[PDB]
Amino acid sequence: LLYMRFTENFERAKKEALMSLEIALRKGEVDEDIIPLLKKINSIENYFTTSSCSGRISVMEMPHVNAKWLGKWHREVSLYEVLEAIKKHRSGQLWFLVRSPILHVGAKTLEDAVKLVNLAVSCGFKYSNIKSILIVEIRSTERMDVLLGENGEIFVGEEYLNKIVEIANDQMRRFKEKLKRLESKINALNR
Amino acid sequence: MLLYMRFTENFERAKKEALMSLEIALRKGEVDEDIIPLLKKINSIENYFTTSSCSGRISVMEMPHFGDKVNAKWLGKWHREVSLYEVLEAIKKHRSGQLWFLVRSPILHVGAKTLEDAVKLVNLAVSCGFKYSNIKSISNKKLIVEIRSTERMDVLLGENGEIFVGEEYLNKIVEIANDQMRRFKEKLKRLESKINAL
Repeated sequence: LLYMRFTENFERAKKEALMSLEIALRKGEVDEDIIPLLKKINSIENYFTTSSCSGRISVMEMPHVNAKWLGKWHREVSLYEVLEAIKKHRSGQLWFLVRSPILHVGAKTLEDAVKLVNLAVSCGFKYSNIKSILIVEIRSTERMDVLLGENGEIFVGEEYLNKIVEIANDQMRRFKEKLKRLESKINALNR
Repeated sequence: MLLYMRFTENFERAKKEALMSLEIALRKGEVDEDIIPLLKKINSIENYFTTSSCSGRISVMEMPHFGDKVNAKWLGKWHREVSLYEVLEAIKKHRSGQLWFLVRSPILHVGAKTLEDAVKLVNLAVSCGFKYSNIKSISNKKLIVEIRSTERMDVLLGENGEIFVGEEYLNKIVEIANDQMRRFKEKLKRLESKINAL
């Protein structure tokens, strides 16, 4: 571990990361909500972004092994598309999930990494940290894991799901306001 | 301005201070007894010390909106597995806001003497089932490693006094919650047994 070489092979890593982002943008694989932030981060000389994603809502079932996704959305969802996803449930535990946007950022030095973590935390991404895999991870706290059923049996009704959907979308909107806040302050990291 | 290596220079002092805080918390019975053995073991290792931590919790609480932990009121708070009756008694106290049944992973905060020591601990914790472990902060006073697991639950039970669930759904919720808590406890014990590796 070298303080001035926080991310190993930074030049090459950034080159590869930019190439991967170009493809993602081309195919639309990139979550439009985080595009602005990704471009701003990569514009700063001492950073680059890798496998990242915007907030997302999902319906999935898992044994207790390898889960199966029944529905996946990267924006505010509607009641009926979630209902349709739930009707696909057949086995295991059925969960309705809300995930915060997550960004992985390479950094030239430890100082660069720490400054980014501190800035991200100040903008609402309280779970931002330095991850060992070293890389910076930016993540918020509005996560949700709602148990909806088990082994083909749904425990909740439509009105209940409508309430869960309303709350999930409120988190999605909160995520967006946070990305915008961070995006507007990230230029402060430029030297 | 982060001062490189200052936390290492300040380690001896930071550990002494952390130990004084733990010593009193223990005497006053403020530490989740569940992980007292683990905390003592971590502090027994030369290059680490512990700061405020917890062993996992199941909660029945009401808050204005899902996102606002600042505004919450706990009707029921447990750091152990629970019975349906305990949960029902907490639910009976619901009167305002959204009522939620929550399950949260244990969270340990550990100071490390060097960046290398921090990484070694993070990797060990991850290997023990705490996938959300990482380096939370680096200041001139200390470097904090956070140890946390991924399991959790967030189930809406009612709103503004109205309850949305029945006993069979509640039974299923409590069943899963207890399964998660049991996993948390198992992982904490696994970590305690592997700490010596460091």
